[PDB]
Amino acid sequence: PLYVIDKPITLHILTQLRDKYTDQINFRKNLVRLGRILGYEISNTLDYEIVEVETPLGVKTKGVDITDLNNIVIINILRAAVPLVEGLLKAFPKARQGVIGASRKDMDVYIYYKKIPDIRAKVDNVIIADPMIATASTMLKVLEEVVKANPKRIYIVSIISSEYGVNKILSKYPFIYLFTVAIDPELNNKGYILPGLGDAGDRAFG
Amino acid sequence: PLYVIDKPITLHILTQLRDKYTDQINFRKNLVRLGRILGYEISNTLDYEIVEVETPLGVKTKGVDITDLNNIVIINILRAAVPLVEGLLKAFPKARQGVIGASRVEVDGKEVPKDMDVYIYYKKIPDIRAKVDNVIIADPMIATASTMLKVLEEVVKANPKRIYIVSIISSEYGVNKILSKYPFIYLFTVAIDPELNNKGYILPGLGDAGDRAFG
Amino acid sequence: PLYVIDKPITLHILTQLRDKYTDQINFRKNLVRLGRILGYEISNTLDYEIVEVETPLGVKTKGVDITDLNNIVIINILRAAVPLVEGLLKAFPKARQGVIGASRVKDMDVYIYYKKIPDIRAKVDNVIIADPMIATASTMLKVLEEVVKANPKRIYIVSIISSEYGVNKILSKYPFIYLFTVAIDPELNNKGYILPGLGDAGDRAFG
Amino acid sequence: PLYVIDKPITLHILTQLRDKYTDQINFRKNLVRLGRILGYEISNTLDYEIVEVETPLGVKTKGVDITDLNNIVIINILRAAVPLVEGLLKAFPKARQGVIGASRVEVDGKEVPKDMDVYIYYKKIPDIRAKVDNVIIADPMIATASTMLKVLEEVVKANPKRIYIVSIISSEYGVNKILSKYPFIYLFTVAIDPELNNKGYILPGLGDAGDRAFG
Ligand SMILES: Nc1nc2c(ncn2[C@@H]2O[C@H](COP(=O)(O)OP(=O)(O)OP(=O)(O)O)[C@@H](O)[C@H]2O)c(=O)[nH]1
Ligand SMILES: Nc1nc2c(ncn2[C@@H]2O[C@H](COP(=O)(O)OP(=O)(O)OP(=O)(O)O)[C@@H](O)[C@H]2O)c(=O)[nH]1
Ligand SMILES: Nc1nc2c(ncn2[C@@H]2O[C@H](COP(=O)(O)OP(=O)(O)OP(=O)(O)O)[C@@H](O)[C@H]2O)c(=O)[nH]1
Ligand SMILES: Nc1nc2c(ncn2[C@@H]2O[C@H](COP(=O)(O)OP(=O)(O)OP(=O)(O)O)[C@@H](O)[C@H]2O)c(=O)[nH]1
Ligand SMILES: O=P(O)(O)OC[C@H]1O[C@H](OP(=O)(O)OP(=O)(O)O)[C@H](O)[C@@H]1O
Ligand SMILES: O=P(O)(O)OC[C@H]1O[C@H](OP(=O)(O)OP(=O)(O)O)[C@H](O)[C@@H]1O
Ligand SMILES: O=P(O)(O)OC[C@H]1O[C@H](O)[C@H](O)[C@@H]1O
Ligand SMILES: O=P(O)(O)OC[C@H]1O[C@H](O)[C@H](O)[C@@H]1O
Ligand SMILES: O=P(O)(O)OC[C@H]1O[C@H](O)[C@H](O)[C@@H]1O
Ligand SMILES: [Mg+2]
Ligand SMILES: [Mg+2]
Ligand SMILES: [Mg+2]
Ligand SMILES: [Mg+2]
Repeated sequence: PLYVIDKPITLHILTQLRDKYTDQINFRKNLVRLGRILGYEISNTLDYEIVEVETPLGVKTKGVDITDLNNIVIINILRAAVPLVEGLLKAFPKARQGVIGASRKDMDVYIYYKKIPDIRAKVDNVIIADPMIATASTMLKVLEEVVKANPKRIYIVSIISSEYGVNKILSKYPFIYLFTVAIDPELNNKGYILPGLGDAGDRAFG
Repeated sequence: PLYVIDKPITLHILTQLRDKYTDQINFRKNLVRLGRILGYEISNTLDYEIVEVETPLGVKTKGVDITDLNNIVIINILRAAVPLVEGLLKAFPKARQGVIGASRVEVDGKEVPKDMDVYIYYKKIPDIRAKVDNVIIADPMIATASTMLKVLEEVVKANPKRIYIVSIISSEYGVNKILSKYPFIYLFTVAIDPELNNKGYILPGLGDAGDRAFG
Repeated sequence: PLYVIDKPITLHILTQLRDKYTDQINFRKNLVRLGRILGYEISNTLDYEIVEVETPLGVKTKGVDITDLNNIVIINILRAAVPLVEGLLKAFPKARQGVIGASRVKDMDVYIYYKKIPDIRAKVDNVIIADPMIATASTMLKVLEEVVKANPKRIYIVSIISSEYGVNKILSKYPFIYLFTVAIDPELNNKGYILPGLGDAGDRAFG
Repeated sequence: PLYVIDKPITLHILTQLRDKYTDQINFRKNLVRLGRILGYEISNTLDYEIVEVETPLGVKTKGVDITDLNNIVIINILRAAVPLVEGLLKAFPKARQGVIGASRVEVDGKEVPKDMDVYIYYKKIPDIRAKVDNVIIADPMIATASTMLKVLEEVVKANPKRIYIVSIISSEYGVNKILSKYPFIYLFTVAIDPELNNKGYILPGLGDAGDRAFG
């Protein structure tokens, strides 16, 4: 399923990200802000069980507990992802982290580095983060690795994704929960997202 | 209008708050967490205009600018509200802050107090701009609304563009008691507990947020 | 004893606070920043016992545990103090907070408007009284007059700037107190403001 | 020069880090806490300039401005450092983040490792303005300093104004192996553990910071 989070709050931040006038401090900071907000969206979709707690005045009342918050494995795709993940962790403190290294349309992408914790089959909720999904190659390559682990669920957290990508990804993995703030219409020749926001990695790491 | 924010995330934190076993650190911390989350919600209700920015790649594109984020006066109802306001400020760093030291009078009686001797022992509110500012009144719990209504009497006078109320728990009695006397108010809350008890406390409730968070 | 924290880092932030060009966001934010920084300074002065812990290679070694971090009772001198206490809480999360509103009415003394201080454990709690500006030290002394009655294990005072008049009037009446501050300004006018200071902290912070 | 930051506050956090029973969250969180604390310590050694600002009181006063907070490049030695750098950034927001991915060529019981082979699987480092930038290399642990020296190998031909090393724990062997070759480096650390074992692990140490933090 596709989850486009276009509420005023996120669209407001996205705007500042897109604005070529926002410096690296504010750019990185907004990536963090969206990561936490984005993690709160993902939070509401997770499996939870009904519990009972007694209150100070000695009365019992039903409550909620998002159990799966203990079963999260965030996958950091090297670079631009670091800041976004820094937001996600605000919503998934108990999550373990994996990092991946890969690099280059349609051209195949190769994985050159990868240290991922052990994904508990049928239990874990893997969250693969990367601010931008253009052609969707990077993402799909990481996916191969992830599906092998047979996780309970797989989420993809991005800021902007091209239509080409969303469809590319959801067409081969309809069971994947793809979250994003905006879906931009095109990819020029260089494989860039338009309007997009330029190069996230560069705008944040500086 | 009434805004009950009962998404799994907030209901999850509320549970923690209600849990008598939840210690002081965690109690105070969840009040902050909800304040932040509630500010974000309140943020999506604010007036915004569409602007048009230019991306590094040279093109223009429509965006969003919540202009009213520059126009926010938060009212921190002294004590319990401090952790909650800390939360809100994460969503409204351009907000001015008024502090009101209200204090309720205890009354052990037969029924449930309708209104109580609520006198304000403190009140330093910054200048509110008529027909422009969005005043946000914060207080973790609204029981009989005594306190709340008492403050609204002060804020109203300054005719703000609109008034919000941010609470974690609110009794049915109160919600109605406020939306009746001030119908065009934006009341946000995570849960609406059925009834108030013999001593004006909310049931089930989460205990005395004031004591729980400051000790 | 007097603890003047004038390291480059704090003097750097103070400068921004003093600067008339620093807005409500940045002013309030630096009060928070200094609050946690001074909190760490107070931390280094607290009681702590030596403990033993086993490291991941099954090797036991000595370490440190500032348990007194469990016995903190911070007091808000209403308004300007809130942002300051916010940062201190970053260093004393387990602290119980106290709120207290006062006001004036040459060195005109004071009257207590509001006062809610949690129960202080005699010879156990480390009470920390927060208030960014200590001018004629009256507000401060009036609050002390109550805290001292509770015989806490210790008493700290956390401020950003304080006048020499104040530092001396406070440390002369209660010598055992730990007064922390970033700067000690020279004078104060006929009105009672600290010069050059930074203006009305409460107004610069709250707007 | 060597800067051992062993004040009660940092020794208190280190203890928690060493405590094998310190769960992942708390472990990661303390790495952040120390990163920020250690940064404020570094800020205190940076070149500063006296300035003059204006109080609203119309009056004027001399002040401090560590102008060098604009000339900082942090190199996040990959994995272990993420939490550590995450806090240094709390002290150096105007810093550019360089990122090197180092991986040690393990070895098993033999004798005690004197220097190990390092495999570079990633490198994105901004341009270091010669005679201008203060480069800060971060890595929780320094065992044989193999990794460290490997990185210094590049950060040095760039002649930065100054080079800092931020670590939580470093072995005697390492501190000496680094400062003997790069006498003028500013090496910051909370503790200097005595010996290393046959696998090159610090003792007593605190385990594998990367494994503890990334789980
Ligand atoms: N047990 C424990 N958990 C912690 C601690 N600090 C942070 N956490 C958890 O990590 C999450 C994110 O922590 P931070 O990076 O400090 O983020 P934050 O901006 O303070 O977010 P909030 O804590 O929600 O206000 C929190 O929501 C907590 O659930 C700590 O000292 N102990
Ligand atoms: N201009 C400016 N604004 C700041 C600064 N620090 C914080 N703010 C603003 O104040 C809000 C809340 O700041 P913090 O208390 O640091 O909150 P936070 O936990 O860091 O959360 P974030 O919103 O993710 O940064 C931010 O969303 C900013 O809009 C600062 O140094 N400069
Ligand atoms: N048990 C527990 N302790 C917490 C939690 N969040 C914060 N704390 C404690 O409170 C302190 C400060 O918390 P915050 O208000 O989030 O401050 P912060 O800006 O995140 O600062 P640091 O956590 O030190 O990085 C931490 O150092 C913790 O000791 C939490 O979720 N659980
Ligand atoms: N311009 C701008 N600067 C910011 C903002 N938020 C943070 N900063 C800067 O980034 C630094 C660290 O910010 P954060 O990562 O949020 O750190 P923090 O946990 O909030 O800690 P504090 O800065 O003490 O509040 C600060 O020293 C600020 O100079 C923001 O919204 N705008
Ligand atoms: O809707 P109402 O019936 O007026 O009650 C709500 C208020 O009462 C409690 O404060 P209290 O006066 O007990 O002060 P404290 O929280 O600072 O102890 C509570 O924290 C609210 O502030
Ligand atoms: O001082 P040295 O003897 O060179 O060894 C110490 C290094 O080992 C760890 O990284 P590691 O290569 O194990 O990678 P990881 O921490 O990312 O898992 C640590 O982060 C240091 O970089
Ligand atoms: O493979 P694509 O989806 O086309 O592009 C993905 C990468 O390109 C950008 O650097 C993103 O941040 C990812 O790292
Ligand atoms: O009593 P003084 O030390 O002269 O002045 C103290 C108060 O004046 C300022 O508002 C400070 O913030 C304190 O609240
Ligand atoms: O696998 P690595 O991270 O390279 O080495 C792991 C060990 O190194 C650390 O000192 C701890 O003792 C760990 O056991
Ligand atoms: Mg926190
Ligand atoms: Mg109250
Ligand atoms: Mg490592
Ligand atoms: Mg911040």
